[PDB]
Amino acid sequence: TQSHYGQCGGIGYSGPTVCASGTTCQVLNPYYSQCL
Repeated sequence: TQSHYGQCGGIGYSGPTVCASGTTCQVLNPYYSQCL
């Protein structure tokens, strides 16, 4: 899981991607996705 303002995705990223309830995953760019 990931908490708010948490990088849930993004190239080079190697971690969980499920945003904590209440937030969703927003792909900022092809190398970063923050949960907001």
